[PDB]
Amino acid sequence: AHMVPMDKTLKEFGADVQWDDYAQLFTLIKDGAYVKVKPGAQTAIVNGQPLALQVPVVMKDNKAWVSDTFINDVFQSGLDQTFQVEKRPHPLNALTADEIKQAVEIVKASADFKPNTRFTEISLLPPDKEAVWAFALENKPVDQPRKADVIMLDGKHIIEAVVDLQNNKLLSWQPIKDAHGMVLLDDFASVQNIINNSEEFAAAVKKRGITDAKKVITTPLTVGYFDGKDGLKQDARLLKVISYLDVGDGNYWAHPIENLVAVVDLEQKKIVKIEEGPVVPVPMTARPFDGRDRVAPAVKPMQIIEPEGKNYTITGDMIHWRNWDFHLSMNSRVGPMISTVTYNDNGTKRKVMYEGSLGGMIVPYGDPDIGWYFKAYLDSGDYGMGTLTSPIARGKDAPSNAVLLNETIADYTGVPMEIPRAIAVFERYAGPEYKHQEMGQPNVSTERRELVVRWISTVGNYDYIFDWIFHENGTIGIDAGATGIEAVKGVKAKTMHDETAKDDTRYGTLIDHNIVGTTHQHIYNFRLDLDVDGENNSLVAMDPVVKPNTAGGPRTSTMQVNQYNIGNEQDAAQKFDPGTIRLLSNPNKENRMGNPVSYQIIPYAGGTHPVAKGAQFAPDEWIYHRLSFMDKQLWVTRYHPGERFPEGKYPNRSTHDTGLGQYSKDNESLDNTDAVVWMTTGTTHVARAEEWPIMPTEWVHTLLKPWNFFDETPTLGALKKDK
Amino acid sequence: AHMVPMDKTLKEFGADVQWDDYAQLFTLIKDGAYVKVKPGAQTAIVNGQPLALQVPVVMKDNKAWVSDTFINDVFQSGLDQTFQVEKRPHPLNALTADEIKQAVEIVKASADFKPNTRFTEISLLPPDKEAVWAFALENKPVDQPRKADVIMLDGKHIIEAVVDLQNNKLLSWQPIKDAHGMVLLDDFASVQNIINNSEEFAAAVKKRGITDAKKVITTPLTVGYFDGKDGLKQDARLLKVISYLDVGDGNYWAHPIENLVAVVDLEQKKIVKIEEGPVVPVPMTARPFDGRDRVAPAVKPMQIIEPEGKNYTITGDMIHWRNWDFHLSMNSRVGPMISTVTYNDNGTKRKVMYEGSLGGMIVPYGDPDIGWYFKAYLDSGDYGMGTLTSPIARGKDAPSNAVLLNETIADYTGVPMEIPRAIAVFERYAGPEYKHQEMGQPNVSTERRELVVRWISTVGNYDYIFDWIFHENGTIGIDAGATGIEAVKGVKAKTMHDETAKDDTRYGTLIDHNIVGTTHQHIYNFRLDLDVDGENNSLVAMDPVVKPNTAGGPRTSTMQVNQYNIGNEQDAAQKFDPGTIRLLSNPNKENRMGNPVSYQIIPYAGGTHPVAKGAQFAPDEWIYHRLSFMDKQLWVTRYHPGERFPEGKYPNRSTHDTGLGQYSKDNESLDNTDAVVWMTTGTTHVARAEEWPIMPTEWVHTLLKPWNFFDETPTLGALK
Ligand SMILES: [Ca+2]
Ligand SMILES: [Ca+2]
Ligand SMILES: [Ca+2]
Ligand SMILES: [Ca+2]
Ligand SMILES: [Cu+2]
Ligand SMILES: [Cu+2]
Repeated sequence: AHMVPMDKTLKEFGADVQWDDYAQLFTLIKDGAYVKVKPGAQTAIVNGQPLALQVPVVMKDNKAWVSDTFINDVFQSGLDQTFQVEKRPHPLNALTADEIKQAVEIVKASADFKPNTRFTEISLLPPDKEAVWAFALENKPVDQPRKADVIMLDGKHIIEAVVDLQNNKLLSWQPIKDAHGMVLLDDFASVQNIINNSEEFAAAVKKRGITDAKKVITTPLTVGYFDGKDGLKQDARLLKVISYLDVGDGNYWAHPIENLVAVVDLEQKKIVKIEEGPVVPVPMTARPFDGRDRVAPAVKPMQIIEPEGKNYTITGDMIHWRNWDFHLSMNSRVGPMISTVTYNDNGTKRKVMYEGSLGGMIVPYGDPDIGWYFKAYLDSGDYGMGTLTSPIARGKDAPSNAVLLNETIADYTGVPMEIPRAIAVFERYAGPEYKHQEMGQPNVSTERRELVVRWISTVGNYDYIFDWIFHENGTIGIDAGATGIEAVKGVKAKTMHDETAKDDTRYGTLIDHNIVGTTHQHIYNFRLDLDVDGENNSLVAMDPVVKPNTAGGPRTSTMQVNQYNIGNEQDAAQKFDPGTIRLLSNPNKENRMGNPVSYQIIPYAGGTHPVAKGAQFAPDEWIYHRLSFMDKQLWVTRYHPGERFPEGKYPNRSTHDTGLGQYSKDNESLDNTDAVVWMTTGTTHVARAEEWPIMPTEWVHTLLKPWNFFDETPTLGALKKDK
Repeated sequence: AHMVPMDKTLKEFGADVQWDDYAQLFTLIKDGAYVKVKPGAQTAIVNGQPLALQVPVVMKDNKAWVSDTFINDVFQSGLDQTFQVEKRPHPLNALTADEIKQAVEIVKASADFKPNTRFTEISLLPPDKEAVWAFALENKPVDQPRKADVIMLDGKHIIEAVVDLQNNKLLSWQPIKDAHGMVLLDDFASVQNIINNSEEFAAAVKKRGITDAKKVITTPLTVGYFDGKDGLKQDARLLKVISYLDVGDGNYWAHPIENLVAVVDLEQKKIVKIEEGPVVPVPMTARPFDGRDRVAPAVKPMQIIEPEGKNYTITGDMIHWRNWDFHLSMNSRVGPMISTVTYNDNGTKRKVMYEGSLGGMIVPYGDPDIGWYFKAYLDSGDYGMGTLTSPIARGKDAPSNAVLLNETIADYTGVPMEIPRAIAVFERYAGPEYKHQEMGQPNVSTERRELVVRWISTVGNYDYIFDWIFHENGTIGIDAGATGIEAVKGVKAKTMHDETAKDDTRYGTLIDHNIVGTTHQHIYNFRLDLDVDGENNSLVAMDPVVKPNTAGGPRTSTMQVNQYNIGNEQDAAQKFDPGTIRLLSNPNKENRMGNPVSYQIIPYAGGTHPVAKGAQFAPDEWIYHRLSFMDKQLWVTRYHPGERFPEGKYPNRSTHDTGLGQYSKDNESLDNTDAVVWMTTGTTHVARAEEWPIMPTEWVHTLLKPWNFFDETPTLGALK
């Protein structure tokens, strides 16, 4: 019959609720809805529009009371225009929960299916590029059935199946010989149980001082490939296990049990080997990072509000914002995928990017000791960054004016998993777009607005933030932030004055008593299928050079440019000099001045940590051999549908380069053809006490800028006069 | 009794007025005050606190009326705690209007003061550093009279005088032999006037297609020093003049009169030579940048509000924000100066920076032609960037939650000039400060806030934005943005398919029909007197290196660090490799772990245009020779009171390097001494059509980060 307590309900729904005692007004904020309501009023204001309420908000014992329908009447009203319904479904839409369940039903109906099989990935198998661009630009329907890619792990084997969701049938079943599978979430539990039951393992720990071996936390690491020097069989499904002590401070990462490595056979569910080094006492001091021993400082409120709704519209997975149109989807391996990106140039939708996403990433360490030598995280390839998405903490992880999207992926058992607040979309003020204060004249200034698409992924101890930034003037930015807890080594020195300090700090800084933050790099690779105003592009180099003055006058030198085409994949794989210009041009289309329409590629646009010049490894290192993507900053390959991971499709225990090394090996011509740009960027992380116990976010920036793509400043506005 | 109209009055006072008809409420915003008032209410809210009103707000014909005392009662109530009164003045407070007038009076009383003398600079002559740190850190009064540095231009002669403001006396009068003075504001008008009154000039312009020479706009440029190869005499006060045609589009910069240079003698006020090249037709197409020909698309509103006031307090020129405390003052040559910067580490204020400011900057061009070969702007040095500050456009140039400060400097006649909205102070959200989402646990996230101090200066065609950014965790950022109108060359080519195209674009891109944006560099230099937890510091290098594994096991290599001290100024002057680490350390003080407290210096933290790897000049170039600061990214010198400018005190037609080249020439020891860091950073600007007719803002970033300065994450908070 009833009504419900307002603050309980709203808080539960996820709306921010402000009560203004003086104005006697409630301000309710949820994603795209900015609502104003006064107790007793018969109307409420939603994004500047009046909404008739059946039942006014009722005030009581300082308790406001609302109808049980309030949320639907207000929030689901139709006055919030942020989200729109798609009438013609986009060909790249991810698999829906229904489609995921269907695909699992089809493979499970297969004669070859075993009960123990896990799903490493379930993803759309997309139509050909040409059909997708015709849909996006000419509204030409794709007359191809929806197919899924089903990748499973059967013990230690990988099988690849293709299913037709239209016709409900298995189109292919194929075991992939040689390949090892990525780590699955149940492996985390599995490893922990194996250690739990191990007799031998308890013995070892007891010897390093741990009484209660039940307080020991494990973490699974992939083993890499050392050509047998690690003394491990290539055949088996193995994982290395590092351990920490739980001291109850909420941070087991601060209590390493150094020089103790267990090797586990996952098919056999047993510890195959226990590598032990010298006994180093476990750092026991409590180091919570959650504020339990701290006083939080008082900070006055700051709110970012959009009282009339947002400048963007989301129809299905498509986002419209000013001149940009793009499609946003989610993948369990690499997270977000940005597709069919166009820029509306005075009425003409011009192609910019067919598809862009994280390619892959690596975090390699530089310490040679037993618990470290093999340590290198391939976060997306080995662990599934999409799967480990971290829900955005409203107002902290994203500003108060963001809209948060839920996304659906399949878990490892083939059941659809909805990730709440998976992606954040928000507009932000970014200084003046342009300005010119002509002496004695009125000022000319316009504000700059940026549209940010933010996604966070947490792999173990470390948290990564990725921002895709759309600038109104045609620029596209891609930023990567890193925060979280450092991977530390237990050491005997307390201070730099101790006898073991110099040996203890050879591979990292002493950041706490008995704790060293081992030196390592963060290397990110982005796969960008740019189609600059069409598919057929060319790679052009423009090197600023000082040349002799040959024209007379007092000057001895001039500033000139060395311009040349880069014709094949081998010449296009290179180190990036930020003093130079690299363009992807369309040789077939020119701007008003007769210059080829282009985009400028900037893999290194800055960062807050020392930059990674290349891989910090000798060239005889296996990791170095297996992952060539790490050492060059710019790669341009010819478009081939299945070439998508810099590190290769199955990097677990790979023995050679099946990634970028392979894609550029055949050295195809890049002359006026469909090219794919790969940008590698990263840092060299040398630690300091300021990053302990938790690391302040550190950022790296990359950029794509229009270069003679337009005929003039793109943000000047519509032409009032002529044609 | 009688009222005034709210909107008129409030808008006149600079407050943003918002009426909400649904709530029947007015929201009034002005800098630090966020006010809410209902018509007919007996009280109002100022930054979350109630205030009793003498007279309520009255609603007329849907016209509100306020008492005559409303602003003062509301805005000056004391509930807005943003600005506090300074009872004991900081010793670096800039000269007041009164002090400026007193200083001019004292030099004017001298028999040596010639009647048409102009002032290039009138600035505080500060006490010793030691006295100034004792004030800030122990409230020890500086008992030294306020003194001013008075620099005058007598004809083409420079004179430096020092005045004692308390005793009202001239302490020194020093003619400066050989120095040339900077360009003054009246120089812009002389030049225009001289050109317009010249017969010969008009004749020359007629030649180039111009009938009415009244439509010619000039711009003054310094000529540099070519050891007589430009055919100009060193004694003389010369300026070169470039011309544009006014076609009434409000953009004379888009209409160059190429290959015509007039050399003007300012003492004699006469064209001393007209240099002409080939006739190139003037680009006539209208290219306004002001929107007169455009219609902008509709945008929904976005507002940033701080309803309870700001987290910072401004007491006199001192800013208190979270753990930071610093002093802010204005200089006519370099603009803002940030001083006595301390970090309150759990109740102990620790020294970070005695003083920081723009040192100097330069915009040199790469074309050898008649109208370009000598072209190089030393904006602060030759023109005075503080003097040319551009008032911030509220809500556009700075966000809507900023506080805008007015600043006073002397103009070139010795009269105080107040610059309205000279500086913006604003807090901004900058993503999560840190985060850790432990699998199966509650998330740990904190918001990052940045305090920005923004200043804008416009010199000729180009506009510069400088941001000094304070992070809660101890990091300091310095960002430099560039926007405005590019300096273009008129050419015959319309498109790249024209015969002249190849020759026309040898030195710059064709960005419009008959217009080439000449290649040039933007080079900024910052002077930072860091005092890392005390004055006696050392420069330490930490180079990440790959070394063979000698520990055994399967790895062939390891990641190690090559660490060494850099002991003298010649060794400290270097190119910056962003893959390396450079620290200013206090060898005398260590953190909890036994590491020397330090600050990491990063001259290149990124940018949106290609980087300047050094000067894009041969080393035999005169400009190269005169300005050493341009080619190295990091300089560390021993602290000396008068070493302030990278380009030298008097760079107009200097014959040698009197800046950083000179300061580091004596090669002093940098071992456990008071050091000064200088950071050079910049870009190489190659143009494109997207920057024409107006250039979207491009930015460069620099950073200073604590490195073992603290014992742990500085933003965790105080231990319970
Ligand atoms: Ca392409
Ligand atoms: Ca290939
Ligand atoms: Ca110093
Ligand atoms: Ca010196
Ligand atoms: Cu790291
Ligand atoms: Cu420029």
